[PDB]
Amino acid sequence: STGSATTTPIDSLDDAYITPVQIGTPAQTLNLDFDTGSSDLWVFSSETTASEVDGQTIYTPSKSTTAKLLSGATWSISYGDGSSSSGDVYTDTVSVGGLTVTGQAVESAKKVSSSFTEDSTIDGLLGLAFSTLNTVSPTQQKTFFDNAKASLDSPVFTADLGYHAPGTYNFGFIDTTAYTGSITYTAVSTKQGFWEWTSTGYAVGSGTFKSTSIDGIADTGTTLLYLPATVVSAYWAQVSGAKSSSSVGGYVFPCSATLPSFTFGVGSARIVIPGDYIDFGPISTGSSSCFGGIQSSAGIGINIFGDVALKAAFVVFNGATTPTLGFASK
Repeated sequence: STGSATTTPIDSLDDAYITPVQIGTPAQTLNLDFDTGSSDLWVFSSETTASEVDGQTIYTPSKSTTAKLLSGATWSISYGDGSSSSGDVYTDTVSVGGLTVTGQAVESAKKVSSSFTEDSTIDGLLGLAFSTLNTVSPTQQKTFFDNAKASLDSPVFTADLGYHAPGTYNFGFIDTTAYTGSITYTAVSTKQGFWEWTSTGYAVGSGTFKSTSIDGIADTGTTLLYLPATVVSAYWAQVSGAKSSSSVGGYVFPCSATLPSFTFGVGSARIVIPGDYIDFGPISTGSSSCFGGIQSSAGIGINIFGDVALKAAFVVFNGATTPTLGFASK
C-alpha cells in the first residue's frame, strides 16, 4: 500500500504545516501537525477541557463505531518549546492520504497547554519519530508509520515541505518526479529515538564550505534551524545590523536586509537554503526588527534541522531494518 497527503502551512510564515487525517468511522477529519521529532498521535477531543479549546476541530470517540478505549492507558508529553498535553487513549482506524491503519493508538487530550489552545489551526500532532519515544503508559504504543510499515510497498515516508506553499507527505514510495538530481543517503542513530544524523558541514552565502560534523535531528515539528553557536554567529555576521537579542530570544536582523543563503552538507552533497527561507518577519506587528530562521542550539542540548532546513529538500525517512535519511535538492 501507499498514501499521499498534501501538507499546508498554517500561516504566512510557515510556522508549521497541517495535514488532514481521517480518524474513526464515519471518518472525522482533523488537521494534524506531522512531527518527525516526537512519537505520539494526539488530538483535541470531546474530552479536552472546554476552556482549552478555541476553534480546533475535535475528535469525538463516542461517535466512532470503531473506537475502543485502551483501558488504563494515559499519556503526557512535553515538547522542546515548553508546550505540553496529556490525556487518555483510544484505538481507532486512522487514514492518511488513502493509507489506512486499524487499531492505531489515538491519544485523546484532556488537557493542553496555552500555546496549543491559542493555535486554532492545529487539531493535534502525528508523531513520526521512533516508537521508543511514545509516552503512553503503562503500555507504550506504536506510531502510525510503525503500524503501517509492513503493509507499505517500501518501508519509507517522505517529507516535501513547501516554502510559502503546500507540499506533500508520501508513505510507502519515493516520487521520483518530486526532486532534482539524486538522493544522498546518510546514516541515522536511533539511540535517542530521533531521526538523528550528522551533517558534513556548512557554507554561508557564496562563501567556502566548512567541513565539520554537525550531529542533529530531522524534525518536521520544529519551525527553525538550530545549530551550534559558532555556525550561527558566522551566518549572522554576514547580515548588516543583525544581533542576538536576549530580550527577544534569539538573533534578529533589520527587516530591510537581504539575507544570504545557508548551505548544509549531506555526505558529499549540498542542500542550499535560500536567504528568504530564513526570514521570519517582524518580531511584533509593525516592527522593523525581523526574527531570524537560524538560531543557536546552545540552550537546547541538540541541533535541530527543522522546517527551515527540511523545506529546502526532498527528505526520505527510510524505516528499513537499519534506518537512514535521504536528502535531495528540488
